[PDB]
Amino acid sequence: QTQITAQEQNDLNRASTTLQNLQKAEDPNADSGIAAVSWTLDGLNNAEWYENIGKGQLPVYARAHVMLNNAHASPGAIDGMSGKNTLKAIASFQQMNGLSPTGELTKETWDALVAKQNKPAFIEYTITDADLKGPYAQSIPSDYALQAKMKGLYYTRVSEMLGEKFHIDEAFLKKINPTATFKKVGEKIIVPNVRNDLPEDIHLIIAHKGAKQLYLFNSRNQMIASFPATIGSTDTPSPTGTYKVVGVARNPWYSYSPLSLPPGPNAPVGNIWIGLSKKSFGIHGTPNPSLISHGCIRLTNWDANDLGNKVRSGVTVKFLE
Repeated sequence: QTQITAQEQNDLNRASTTLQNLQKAEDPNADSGIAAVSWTLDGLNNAEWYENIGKGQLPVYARAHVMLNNAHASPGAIDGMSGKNTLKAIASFQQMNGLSPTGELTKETWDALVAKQNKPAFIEYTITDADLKGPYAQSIPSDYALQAKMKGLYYTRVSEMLGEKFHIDEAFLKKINPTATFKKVGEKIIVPNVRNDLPEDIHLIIAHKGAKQLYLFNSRNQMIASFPATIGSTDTPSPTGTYKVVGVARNPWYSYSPLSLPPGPNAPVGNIWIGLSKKSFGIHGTPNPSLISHGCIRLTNWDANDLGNKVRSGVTVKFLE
């Protein structure tokens, strides 16, 4: 119930050194890491690498985003903009593919990115009756009492549900669909052509707090998947112990609150147990950005669910500063 074969420890030590090096290789100055044209379906899908791309929100970065997400280096919410999440997702893809994990969006990197892709980055999608029906909720108040009386903390609007469905940021979805009302069945929109299907080889999971990223490795020490992550809380470091994944609970209910050996002096604990407060950690999702720890791990709702399908109860999880 608290075991840890040396192999495990070793396997984790091995992995965390790949990561510590990976971070040493990142280029903080890469244009793809800093925050600051045709946004059609054809323009998006035929975006082209070119010199001096720079920072900002460009069709080229949005094509990269989809392509990363499909190569298991998830960039998070698709944005088309440069920024930190973008940097670490290219870095992850370079590492998994034998190119220097710098995070810079080189041509060499880009060319490889497109080569793992047979499919177009974006596709045409038809808003349906199921989409318009929800169930929805008119608001999610922030007070827990108010939230508590609802039937469910549903999605609040149609474009919210569809953005989480195609891993795209909501404003970005609207930007690239400027005539969409999201109130008509049969409406046609442009969406990410995303399917991140992870391997069944998930062996160990590292939450790397410095990089703000969750990394997945297999038994051959190859890093096979990555996600942006907000790990624990600021102002307290992350747990130094090692944990195993016990269960996947989907659509959970939240809870808020403000052998057997006899006793004696020769028991394995002796005759007294001063009990310390227990902590309870999970890898979980996030709600709408407007809404909102030490050792909780926060991903986007769709990344945690992609993880939730493939991970087997048993894999070992560690933190790394």
